[PDB]
Amino acid sequence: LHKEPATLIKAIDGDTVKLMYKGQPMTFRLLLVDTPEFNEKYGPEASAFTKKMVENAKKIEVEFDKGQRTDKYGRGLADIYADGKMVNEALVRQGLAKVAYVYKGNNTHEQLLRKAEAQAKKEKLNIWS
Ligand SMILES: Cc1cn([C@H]2C[C@H](OP(=O)(O)O)[C@@H](COP(=O)(O)O)O2)c(=O)[nH]c1=O
Ligand SMILES: [Ca+2]
Repeated sequence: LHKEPATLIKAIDGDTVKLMYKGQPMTFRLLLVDTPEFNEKYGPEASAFTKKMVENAKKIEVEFDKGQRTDKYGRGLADIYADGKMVNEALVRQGLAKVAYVYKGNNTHEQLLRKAEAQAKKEKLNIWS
């Protein structure tokens, strides 16, 4: 899998970010995770966590997986990195997202994310408390 360059346009919520990718604005939905909606418990924390992570980054990178690249809403589906750190993983490690929406073809980092979710669960972090 390849890391491609992109630049923050705007933080959206826990698992969606607007980025400029190949010179075009686009909404990215984070692969393999599900954060609570802003209106739900831990929703504001997950939005704040992703925000701080994408806004503090010197470098944002987008990585597509081996299946579908855009969903039925036209959102890009990707792993997002912030100065080398995967946002998808970091959210699950902190108990602010569940592993979810696992479809074959687009699950390269599945095991990694489950592994984070187990430690979060062990620590009773956030969603698991
Ligand atoms: C993460 C992800 C979501 N989706 C779609 C399925 C869901 O459809 P429905 O909207 O029909 O339920 C929706 C969930 O996104 P959200 O969690 O952002 O709402 O996005 C994909 O198709 N592939 C993906 O990899
Ligand atoms: Ca969500």
